[PDB]
Amino acid sequence: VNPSSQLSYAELQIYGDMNYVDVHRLYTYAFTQHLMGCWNTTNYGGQHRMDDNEMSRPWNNLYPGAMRNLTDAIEATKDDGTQVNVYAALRIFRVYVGALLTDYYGDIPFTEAGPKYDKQEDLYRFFFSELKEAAGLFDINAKAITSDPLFGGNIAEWITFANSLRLRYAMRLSDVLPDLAKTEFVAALEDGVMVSGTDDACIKHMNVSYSFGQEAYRDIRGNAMAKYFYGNDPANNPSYLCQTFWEQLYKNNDPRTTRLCRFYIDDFMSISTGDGRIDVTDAVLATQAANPSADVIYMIAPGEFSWDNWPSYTDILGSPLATQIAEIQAAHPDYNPGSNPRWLMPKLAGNFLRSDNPGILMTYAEVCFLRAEAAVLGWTADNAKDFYESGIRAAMDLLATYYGCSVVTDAEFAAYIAETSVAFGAVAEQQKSQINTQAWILHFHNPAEAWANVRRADYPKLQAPNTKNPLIDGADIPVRLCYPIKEETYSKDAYQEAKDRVGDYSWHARLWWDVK
Ligand SMILES: [Cl-]
Repeated sequence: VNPSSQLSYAELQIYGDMNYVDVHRLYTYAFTQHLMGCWNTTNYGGQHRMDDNEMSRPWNNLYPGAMRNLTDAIEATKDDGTQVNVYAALRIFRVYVGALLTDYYGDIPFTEAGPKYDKQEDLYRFFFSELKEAAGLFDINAKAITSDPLFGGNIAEWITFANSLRLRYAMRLSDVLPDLAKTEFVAALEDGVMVSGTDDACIKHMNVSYSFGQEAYRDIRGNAMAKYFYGNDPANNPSYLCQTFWEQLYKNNDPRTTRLCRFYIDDFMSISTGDGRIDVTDAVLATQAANPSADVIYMIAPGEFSWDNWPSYTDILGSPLATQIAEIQAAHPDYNPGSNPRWLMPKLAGNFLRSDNPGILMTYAEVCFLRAEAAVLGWTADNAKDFYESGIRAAMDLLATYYGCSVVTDAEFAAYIAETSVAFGAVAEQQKSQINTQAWILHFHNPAEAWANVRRADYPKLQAPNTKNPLIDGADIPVRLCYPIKEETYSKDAYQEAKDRVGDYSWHARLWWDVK
């Protein structure tokens, strides 16, 4: 098999594999409190409900998929001087996937993957030296990378990516190994990290038809995360925003509010096409703003289903919403806006439901936020405020560049950074809060990083669900995924050792880099 094709498979799996990405709908996005209300999200992550099969999704898909493909291709190219470019890229991507896996599970098989679990500390130490080494192996006098949805075989961009991952991993270790973290951070900057959006690491995905048939599960060409956001039952189980994320945007007059979020009446949509959704966003926002003490917009708290805070439509005389609802009722005489008024709860915008949405691995926006925080920590002479503002500007540019959202204007941006909550503070602790809150908005698109970074930074400060719905496996938001149960009866010693190193093993037991 062509080594570049194995690289491509591994790349496309990250957002392309239905069997993998459902972990984000069920758990990750609940834990990060970006999404809530969809049965699948609330029932699992929203109720702190352990399910072996669901928690094992990364393990059971990334190992026999990406990790196996990369390790096989590495074995095939390791002694071939003509193939050093694909060799180097494969080694870098193996680190990327390895880091995902340890950030889910902690100690993991890695060295002997495709035999004890490697310690998370040893893995992170290895990532730095491995990324340095691999980046130095690229050579103009060797064969091209012939298949590569990440960088199209652009060697310079691969080097920049490896350097930038080191920057991420350094900030991850900022609490647990401060001295090493600083050293590695400074080294990464010296080698050269992403300097603009041109250097973004985003997987190109293909426009494919929505399908949830058995054959679709084998296909990784399209963005499966976006497909799951749309759902196999769009008209009754869409992606509702969690209150936490909605309020961060809306209460701060974030210009991204109407880019990321919409209000849709979905009764008349085509399930197969996604056409025919009625967008009432502008009328809903205008009506709430004109009538602040009226109950217009309804929200879904962490741990709630969409039907827990059952809304009520109360027609407001002369309002833009009354006018639009009247237009809908003219076109659909039997339509009753009060019958299923969950359309008054914000949903993910259509821009984020497209199969050709990118698979975001790492962005220049994030590099800005990393450099801002490192300045706040005293690690560098970088201007924290400058990098903070550059990060926000880049995060807003991202929505227009990759998702076809309306460009956030200079006027809109200036108004946003003048907001009291957003304007960079003078106290380092607030500054850290601001940087990581902005990162959390950015990382909506990149759920694994959203969860890793919120666990590390502890900003935003997320409150565990407090609702009438029972929490099944503990009160606090989980801080890891459990090992597959089958590892007990397959890697008895390795599995048992890993749990023993933790102490009181559960999904409430912090990972090594997650310091209380
Ligand atoms: Cl389903």
